Amino acid sequence: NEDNARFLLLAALIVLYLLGGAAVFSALELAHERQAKQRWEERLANFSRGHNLSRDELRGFLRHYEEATRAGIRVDNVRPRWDFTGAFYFVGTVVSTIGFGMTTPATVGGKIFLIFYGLVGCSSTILFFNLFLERLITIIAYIMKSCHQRQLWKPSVYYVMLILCTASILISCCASAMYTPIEGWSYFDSLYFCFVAFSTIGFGDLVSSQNAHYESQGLYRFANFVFILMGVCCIYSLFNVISILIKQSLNWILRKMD
Amino acid sequence: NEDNARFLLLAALIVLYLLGGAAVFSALELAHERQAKQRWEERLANFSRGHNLSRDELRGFLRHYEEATRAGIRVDNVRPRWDFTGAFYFVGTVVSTIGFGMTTPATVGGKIFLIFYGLVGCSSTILFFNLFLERLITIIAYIMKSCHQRQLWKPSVYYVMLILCTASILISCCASAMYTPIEGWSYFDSLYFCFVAFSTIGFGDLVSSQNAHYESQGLYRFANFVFILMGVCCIYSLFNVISILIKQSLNWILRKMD
Ligand SMILES: CCCCC/C=C\C/C=C\CCCCCCCC(=O)O
Ligand SMILES: CCCCC/C=C\C/C=C\CCCCCCCC(=O)O
Ligand SMILES: [K+]
Ligand SMILES: [K+]
Repeated sequence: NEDNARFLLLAALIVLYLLGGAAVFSALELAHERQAKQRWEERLANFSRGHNLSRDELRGFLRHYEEATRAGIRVDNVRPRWDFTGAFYFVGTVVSTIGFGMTTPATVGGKIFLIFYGLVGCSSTILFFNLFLERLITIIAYIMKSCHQRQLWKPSVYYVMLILCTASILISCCASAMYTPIEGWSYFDSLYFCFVAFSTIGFGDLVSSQNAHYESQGLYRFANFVFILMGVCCIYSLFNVISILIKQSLNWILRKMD
Repeated sequence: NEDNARFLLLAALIVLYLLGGAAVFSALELAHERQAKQRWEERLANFSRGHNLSRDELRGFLRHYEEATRAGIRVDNVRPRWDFTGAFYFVGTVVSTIGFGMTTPATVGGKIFLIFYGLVGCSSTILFFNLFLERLITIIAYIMKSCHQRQLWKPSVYYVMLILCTASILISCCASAMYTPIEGWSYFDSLYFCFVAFSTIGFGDLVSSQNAHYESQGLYRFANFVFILMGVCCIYSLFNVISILIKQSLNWILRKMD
């Protein structure tokens, strides 16, 4: 049946996409990993020699620092993790499935409660993004009909994709223009953070709204909430729309394979 | 219009869900954060006093260790990040949007390439999970019809939810029974990892398949790939099904509000 042929074809194409990506990423920056690890080994050797410290004592101390960093210590001045604001940021990253993982539950009660809270929250949010998308399609259809009348049916998926690309770029550039002066990131690092957050990938190498102090903290936190919400809804809509164009491309490939 | 009333009602309910979660999590484990941070300050003081080291030199050394850990050093013996196997794990976490973030791109070329690779990969995968769900619904309908004939229409959403709960528990218990002896995690930590991976939240506090060596590495990596794939597809299906039951509950609340 054609639905099974589509499913197996898509699985094969995704597996080839993973093998191709793995072949590319290991070529771009395996050299950088090995340089940074060599430079670390040189720094650790210099520290060992300079202070008459054995690698045993240093490995013990660094094991304690690995424990402390999971509790949320940093050498930079970082906001408390489980004040009400930090917990609100945490639940925001759970419920959107971004999961930066700078804050993570540590008690068994927290671990248990997460499994139910994330279970209902993530379902409620995937509902929210589907209602958002249906509203956005309705708004675009209304505007396009008003333009058709102003020149005196629903929009096609390609023009919706071109609209959502424009929205995603405009939000991402505004967010980058906010994070660049406030967080001190480079502009390109802030664009990369914007994509990593809005796609809900969320590695957590960069996280906004973390220093112990900012000018106008409340306004900055509110703007960060608004920008992350708008970005996630726009890029998740873009993912759905591209997924529909992929499905149509698979149906075309299977038709041409007839 | 009823669609706007549903959208605004769901936004209000989600905002109250975030405020309630933030109020709960900050109560469960703010005491643990402050204990672990005090114990760290005590360890750092003991190390400073014991080796005649100033907090300036130690802060410098720890800043270098924060740089080295982002390049993927650990005190434990950890697998190279950007060999072909590590890059395949990375792209697996990008394309599923899990994003554990133990491996992250560091060159500008890697950061650029991620924005296009994740853009097409995540759309292709959200397509894959929607084809998976349509196939699973078709299989459940066929089996239920065969049972109706064996007792000699599509299934209702509630029984699909009860099936997907059972599948998610059975996969999660099998995965936990694999990770517990091999990774040395506690059983409950491995269940929590299973949920955090399968929901695609992916904090990255726990990550499987990371030590420099295992018995039967190839079989273990293959089993880890299979279990994470099956888990993500089952729990993402469960999220969709619960989101439909939420939508029906909102429609009921709006009807009763008439
Ligand atoms: C009004 C509708 C709300 C819908 C919410 C749904 C999903 C949540 C999505 C994104 C929010 C999480 C990002 C961080 C927010 C807190 C930022 C801060 O405090 O610094
Ligand atoms: C056959 C169909 C494949 C579909 C793939 C789609 C999405 C990918 C989802 C999950 C895989 C990522 C988890 C880690 C895999 C590598 C594990 C390892 O190497 O240790
Ligand atoms: K994620
Ligand atoms: K993460």
